[PDB]
Amino acid sequence: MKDFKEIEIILDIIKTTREIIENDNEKISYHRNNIRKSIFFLQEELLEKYSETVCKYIVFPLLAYVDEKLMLLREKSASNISWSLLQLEYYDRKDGGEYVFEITDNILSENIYPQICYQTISLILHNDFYGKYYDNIYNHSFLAYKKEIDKH
Ligand SMILES: [Br-]
Ligand SMILES: [Br-]
Repeated sequence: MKDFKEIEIILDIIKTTREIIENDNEKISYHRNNIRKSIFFLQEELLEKYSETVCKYIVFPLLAYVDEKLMLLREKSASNISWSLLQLEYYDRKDGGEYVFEITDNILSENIYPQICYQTISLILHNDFYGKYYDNIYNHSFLAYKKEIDKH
């Protein structure tokens, strides 16, 4: 039952996202608000156990996943979608499509990390996080990251 409560929160965010995705700017704003409440509890709970770096490794990719799906909806949507980046509000950077795979390199290189690090990456990747690979999901490194992460 390792970090079960954290996992549920990450699932919930994935849900609040995949739902925003299947709507006007007052709905979006309410769900974003929920997401931010869920992030607050996720951080508070992880930081009782884990260093700041480990907490970031688990929460940044989830934010980058949410940002990516929202930016894509905002690209493909009939209505005007407004979305300030979560990854930027929380972690002061906006290069998530690259930095997630930098995180993934790190957790894959050293066998020091809690299992939730790998599960969080596995989840966003099973939910079609592409990041820097958006233009071509046939990329061999992209497929290797998936294979290697699930092997954990
Ligand atoms: Br949520
Ligand atoms: Br590339």
